[PDB]
Amino acid sequence: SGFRKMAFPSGKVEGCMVQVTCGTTTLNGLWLDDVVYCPRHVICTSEDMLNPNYEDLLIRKSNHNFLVQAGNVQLRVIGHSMQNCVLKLKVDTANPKTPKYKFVRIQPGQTFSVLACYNGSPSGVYQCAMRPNFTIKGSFLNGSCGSVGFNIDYDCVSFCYMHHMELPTGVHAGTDLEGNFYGPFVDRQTAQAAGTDTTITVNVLAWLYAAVINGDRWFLNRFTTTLNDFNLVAMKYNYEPLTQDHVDILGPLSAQTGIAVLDMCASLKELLQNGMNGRTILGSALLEDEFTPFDVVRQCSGVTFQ
Amino acid sequence: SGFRKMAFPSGKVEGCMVQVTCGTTTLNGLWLDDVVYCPRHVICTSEDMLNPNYEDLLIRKSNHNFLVQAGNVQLRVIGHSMQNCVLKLKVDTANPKTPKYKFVRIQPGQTFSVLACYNGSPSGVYQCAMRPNFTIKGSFLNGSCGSVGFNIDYDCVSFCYMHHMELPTGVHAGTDLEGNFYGPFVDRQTAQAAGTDTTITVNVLAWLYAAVINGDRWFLNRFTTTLNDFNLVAMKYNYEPLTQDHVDILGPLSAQTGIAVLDMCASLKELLQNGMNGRTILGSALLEDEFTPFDVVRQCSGVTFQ
Ligand SMILES: *C(=O)NCCCCCC
Ligand SMILES: *C(=O)NCCCCCC
Repeated sequence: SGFRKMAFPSGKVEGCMVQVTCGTTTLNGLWLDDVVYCPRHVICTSEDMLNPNYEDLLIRKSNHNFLVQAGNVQLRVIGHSMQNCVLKLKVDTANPKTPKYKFVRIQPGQTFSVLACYNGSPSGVYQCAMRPNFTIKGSFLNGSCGSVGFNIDYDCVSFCYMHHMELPTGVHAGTDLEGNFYGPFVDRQTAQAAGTDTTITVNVLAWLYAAVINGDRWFLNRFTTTLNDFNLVAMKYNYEPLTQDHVDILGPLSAQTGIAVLDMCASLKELLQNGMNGRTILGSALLEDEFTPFDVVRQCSGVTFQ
Repeated sequence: SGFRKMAFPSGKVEGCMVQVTCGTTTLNGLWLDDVVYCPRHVICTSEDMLNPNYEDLLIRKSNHNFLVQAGNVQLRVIGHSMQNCVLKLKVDTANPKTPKYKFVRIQPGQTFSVLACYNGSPSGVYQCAMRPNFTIKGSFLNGSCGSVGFNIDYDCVSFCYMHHMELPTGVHAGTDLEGNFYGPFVDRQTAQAAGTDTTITVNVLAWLYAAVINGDRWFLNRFTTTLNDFNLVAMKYNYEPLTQDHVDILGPLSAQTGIAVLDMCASLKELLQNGMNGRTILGSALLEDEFTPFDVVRQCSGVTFQ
């Protein structure tokens, strides 16, 4: 029993983190086989960051301009290239700790673990779900650029996120490991800001099923609703539309609990209209939307507790 | 910026987790140097669990009754002994991945990371703070016994918790690594239940300082209060008393933010008396008490954002 915001065990990723220094800038890199991946803005001065042409900045560098430190060992840089917003530093040694891995791009509403790192040294691990507006609500301090986000699927690490910057609302923006930004953000100094966000409805429904599996049942009701009438209330409260594919995805949780998806939808409508009246669900006084149906199934493989 | 419930990177602990099987029971063990530590209830049948005499049960076992599997390698058990509620299995191989470590007992109100494991395989990592009533609100399914809780101090792992059982309210009870239970709980089947709990006041104040460091300021006020008058309101809302040592501990956060501890106390009193009026703090609609002052300082080393 119990329900926690749980991250994947981080060891496989810790064994890949290195420190990359160029000039007076230090940030983190990801060392897989004989390549080190990091944000290309490592090659920028502050004046550069104002309006950089990275192809120009990079042609003025050589391999020896990049100091890579893996723990207590300096790695010899033997090639460099740019792929979109990431720099690829070819090094003369393959990382003996490389896990099985893939570079996957995730969708808004999906979750991943973040290994926050400073100076190539891991400092903490937490779960973060990509927001509909393609930002993440992370916890990052100066120096954390290059920290990565990932899921682990069996023994395979799917990297999905590399951290690049903080937007003015305090939320975070970055790229996939192909260097393509999530969202309409750029690695240069502009007035760029997060667009409007919405709540991830399928996740909120998943979390209500988690609550039922864990014995919180006060919000259930006898009512049902139709998909269209539900989505009419969703729109009003800045919730994403629920689709038939979402309903299908919630199938297993519905079956385990014996609560139809559209019945749980009627509970959610009531919660949106009435609030909680001083009660909590799984320790929260707000409706939580950063657990996907898969996250709930993985963590709640336990008894439904009728 | 940002504030997340962050766990310590788990690799150093992942490298110590093994599977311990006795009879038809499998649970997790912790392999440090040439010893494997696990819950002694691994030696119990269900009928045994009803009312066991563990000294009797253990004298009837031999080394070959214990199968230890470290990944794909069976470890040869060459000695066994009991220390309080933990079993110590001496094995013929020292774990080459043993970190620098210590066995520390923590205090109620302190936090730690949990590496939830099944069949010797790590499945997730999350942050859990020992409650005043010596339970933890974890996320554990059958098979998770033997999973450990820990802090990491530089490269040294301080183990503080081994998981043993779930109480009827769905909260979790266990021991330090010396096998001494936290709280008035026993590793046998009884009607045992969690005693009444309270909120960890110093942690709530720490988290309010985190909120200020992160730009949530709506709950601040011009008022102050005295320590005694504050503790008079605390008692009424099931909050622990605040001590002068707690105030001293909050010193650095008070200095960074320029908000006196007793002024922040007046904000907390107002929040307790009035609620939040539909607003949130650091993404929560409840006052959070599972971050210690040290956790806030470690994660918020960042700009105060005046
Ligand atoms: C990373 O450690 N800091 C981010 C500073 C650079 C942002 C400009 C794109
Ligand atoms: C651990 O995996 N399960 C706990 C079952 C035994 C509890 C009796 C003390």
